[PDB]
Amino acid sequence: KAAGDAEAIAFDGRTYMEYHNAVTKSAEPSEKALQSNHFELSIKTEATQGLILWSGKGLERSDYIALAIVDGFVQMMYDLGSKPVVLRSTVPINTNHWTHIKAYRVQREGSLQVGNEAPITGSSPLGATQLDTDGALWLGGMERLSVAHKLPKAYSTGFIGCIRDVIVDRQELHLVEDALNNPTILHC
Ligand SMILES: [Ca+2]
Repeated sequence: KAAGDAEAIAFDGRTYMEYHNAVTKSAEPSEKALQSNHFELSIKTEATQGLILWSGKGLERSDYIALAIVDGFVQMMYDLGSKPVVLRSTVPINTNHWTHIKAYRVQREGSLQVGNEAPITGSSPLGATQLDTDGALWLGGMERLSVAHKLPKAYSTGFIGCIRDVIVDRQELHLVEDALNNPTILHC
């Protein structure tokens, strides 16, 4: 919890924070064509289903990369415009112990490592290599859930648990201060 070194934020199932890719070298409107994505974070949970993170514009047509707990295991999913790929971890996540997650994508190639497992790798189908996004990022849940009807129920399920030390594209997130949607703040 935010009361001893690492500030850990609690998520109650309705909690979700919006952030914007506000840190650089990791104008006006338009979009971004990202070659890569890098996510690192630690979570603590008893949940067997839940959306951890969603990066993308959040429209039905939009590209996305997301982390979710699906049937007790963290998985990464992304669709860059040539259909999605899923990378599924082998580490039970719902132990209620702080667990590290490292997930990244370079063009079509993805990697997911929970704890000390051998990284799970895979690639989205040949074609698109860039994630077209406005830079929006949601943690613990999502505003626009309709863009989850095409996915496992976990993606429409708010995360219940705690999160700390979130690093997005080489920048440590200030979970409380960086949040843009005035969420209800609770510590772990
Ligand atoms: Ca794309």
